[PDB]
Order: sequence, then structure tokens, then C-alpha cells
Amino acid sequence: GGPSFPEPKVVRSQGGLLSLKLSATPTPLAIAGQRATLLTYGGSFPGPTLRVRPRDTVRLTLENRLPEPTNLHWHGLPISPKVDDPFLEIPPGESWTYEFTVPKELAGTFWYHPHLHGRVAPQLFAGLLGALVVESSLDAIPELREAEEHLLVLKDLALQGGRPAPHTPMDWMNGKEGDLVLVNGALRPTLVAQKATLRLRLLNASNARYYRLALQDHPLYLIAADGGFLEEPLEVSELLLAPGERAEVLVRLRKEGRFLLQALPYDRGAMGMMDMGGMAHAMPQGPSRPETLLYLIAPKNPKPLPLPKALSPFPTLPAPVVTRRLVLTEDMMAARFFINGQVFDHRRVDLKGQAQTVEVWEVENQGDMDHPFHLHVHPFQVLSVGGRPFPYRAWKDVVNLKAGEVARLLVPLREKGRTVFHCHIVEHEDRGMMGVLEVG
Ligand SMILES: [Cu+2]
Ligand SMILES: [Cu+2]
Repeated sequence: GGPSFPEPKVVRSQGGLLSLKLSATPTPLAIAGQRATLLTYGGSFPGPTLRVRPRDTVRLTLENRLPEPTNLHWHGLPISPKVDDPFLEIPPGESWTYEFTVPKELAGTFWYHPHLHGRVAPQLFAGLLGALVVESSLDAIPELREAEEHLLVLKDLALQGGRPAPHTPMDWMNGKEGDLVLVNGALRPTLVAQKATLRLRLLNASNARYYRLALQDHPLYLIAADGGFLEEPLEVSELLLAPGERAEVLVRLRKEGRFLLQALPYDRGAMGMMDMGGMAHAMPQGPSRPETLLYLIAPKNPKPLPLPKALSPFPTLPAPVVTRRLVLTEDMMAARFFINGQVFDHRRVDLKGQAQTVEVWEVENQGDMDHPFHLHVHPFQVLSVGGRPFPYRAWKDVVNLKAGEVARLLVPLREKGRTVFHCHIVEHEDRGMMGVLEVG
């Protein structure tokens, strides 16, 4: 009813339970004015949005109908690595049921995708991704209850012969970006706002593309990061989202009109082919060209709601017991990527920590590309990057590091078990940039 806007179908918990059988299958679909066969969850691209509340039980049976093995990563969920098992392999024609309980204080936008080492980048690029939304009591305050809410899944694509384009040697080095820059699987959709205040949940599910988001004539009011709410709204003129990151923002439409949401130029350090070249620029790729993500039409006579005065206080964390240093490095021509000089070995435990303690992790990017660092299972607080303070307090699970930047993270260790940390330019994860944490 009303104007339509492309957005994944939502599956909601009922009576405290979200039970769903989700098949991973090659699927012919309509895409940007053409037909292409993608790999999808639940027959759609993006996959369905799972919407739950804290304390819900999720029982998701993943039916592997792919020609290769796969698994799921429950990205951002602070659950057991025995459930969110990065080492599990589901063979073709087999199923696996993931069962877990939504933590009581959790809120925000999360997502699910494959995590079978060696095949993450082709599988995610082919379309296997979906969102998970955890509702909050805070969603009931009038300043959020009356906002018009939408999910925006930012994910690019490239097609060749009616199927996802193959990975090239350059893609393994830079990570693969596509020429079709899509929102919720649609090319430059139009959102005709019925309310003057919007609450946009934002998900970068791309392999490697960065989204330097800006809305014409409007600031954004950041109310949530990857893994939960900020303590109060933070006004920004623009918002960079690296692969794997999420945010939620309020938009306050002041005037009537049509406003572009853009991904402004951003140079993440990707490298071009050659050396033999023109005069000054042809080695690095340089900044991305600007892209139009969607058109936003304000309602008539728009009168936005007041911003909420507070959101969620951020828990004070105990003093840390351990300091760790994780150094990221690259060998670009070999397209090999390292942490503390090693490539991932699933039979090698790299860090051993104690459950119910807090550590500080210093993650240092000694490469020339941006690398977005992700830690499974244990959300963290970013204290500083480059020795300067982070701009807000909120749970994160991906932190972007530009060349030479060192991030200092407070990592509370929660669930026992063996889990992983890795770059979320998933090509780099496939090519080495992953290590193993064991919590006891
Ligand atoms: Cu992820
Ligand atoms: Cu990387």
C-alpha cells in the first residue's frame, strides 16, 4: 500500500521463536533490467530479513542446494562460536540447523553470509547475504516509533553471461567491486517518503566497495553502530561504511523535493594494472567515481520529529588484563595477506584469552590499502584510531583501518570456544588475512 520501495521480505519471530528453513540455491531472477542466475538464500537477493526481539530463540535450518560446501556466519551476534562456527562445512545436499537465543541487551542491525574459508568471496559476491534486525524497547519512544523505517542493503554486483562475474587476479588483490551499485538488489530505486523523519538501517554487504554516504542538502543523525545504539544521536555531514559495517541514522526532511543519496568519491588504496603509463596517476586506482544510490522524495509540507535526547548508555568496561598487537601486512603482487606475518591456518591457534576478562587489542594496518578488521563472537569498543579518540561510544564488530592507522579496541571476551578474526574485504580473508582466537 502506498508507494512501493524494494526491500527484502521480512520473517518475524512469533511467540518467542523464529523457526525457518532457508535454502541456499542458484536462482534466476530479474536484476537491473535483465535476468541473471545468482546464488540466493530463500530465493531472493538480498535474502530475507530476520526480525527478532531479545530472548527470542532462532532456529534457522540452512539447506545447502549449492554445487559446493558452505556455512553461515552470524555477523555481529554475540553468541557461542559452537553455533557461529567458522570451521563448519555443510556439504552440497546437506542441511544444518543453527539454534541460538538472542542476548537480552542486544539491539540493531546484523547480517548473515557464508564463511567457508577459500570460497567466501565468490559465494558472497554471487548474492548469498541477508539482514537480521533485533528490535529494541527504545524503538517505542515517540521520536523513533513515528519515524518511517527502512532497511538499505548496500551491495554491488557485476554480471557476465547472465551469472555473477568471475573473480580475476586483480580481484583477489584489491577485492572485487561491481559496476551495478545496488540498493536492496535494485538499481537506483526511488523512496517516496510518507513521513518527514526516516530511520534508515544501513548495511554494507559488499565484498570490498566502500560507501561514503551523503544525502543531498541533509545531515545524517547517527543513532546506532554495528552492534548497538549510541548514547545519543550524533550529527554527521557524511558517513563512511566499510564492508561488513552497519549503522542506523535518522533523516529529518525539512523541505519538499527530490534528494539523491550518493556514495561520494573514496580512495581505499586499491591498485591499478601497469607501471607503463601516462604521466602522474595510473598506478593506484584512486578514488571511486561517485554513485547515485537512491532518490529520496520528501512528503508535502514536511515537519520532522524532534530528535531523541538520549538513546542507550554504554556499559562501563572493567580494566583490561592483556594487551595484544595484531599487525596487518600485504604482498600485493602475490595477493597474499598476513596478520603478524602469518596466513590463516585452521589448525593453528594464534591468540589464547580468558572468558570474562577484557583485553585491549592494538590492530595496526602496515599495508597501503584500507583493511576493515572484523572479530567474530566478541563485540568491542573502539577507543582510538591513530592515537585520537573515537567519535562515539557503541558496540562495534568491524573497524576500518586506513594505511598506517592503529586502532585500540577494548575486547570483552564472552563465550568460550574457538573463533576467528579477519579482514572483511572477503578476498583478503580468502587469501590469508585471518587468525584464530581461543577463549577458555
Ligand atoms: Cu561478516
Ligand atoms: Cu583487507
